[PDB]
Amino acid sequence: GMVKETTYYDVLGVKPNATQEELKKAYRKLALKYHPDKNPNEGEKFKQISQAYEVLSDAKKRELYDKGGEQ
Repeated sequence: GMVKETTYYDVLGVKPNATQEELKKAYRKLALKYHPDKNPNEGEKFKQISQAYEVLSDAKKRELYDKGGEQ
């Protein structure tokens, strides 16, 4: 109803069981939807896209994310 407590996947418009490929593929698409040039409204929201895809772009960050995340 007001679910605002989900992980980085469900921020990024990919399911909680997306591959690293599905991340970077989706990321570009969403970037083009939310880019400040063509979306002055949602420019702050762009930051949540990066903040999610960041953790999900390094294999060591992902290693900990998968089983812990708060490190």
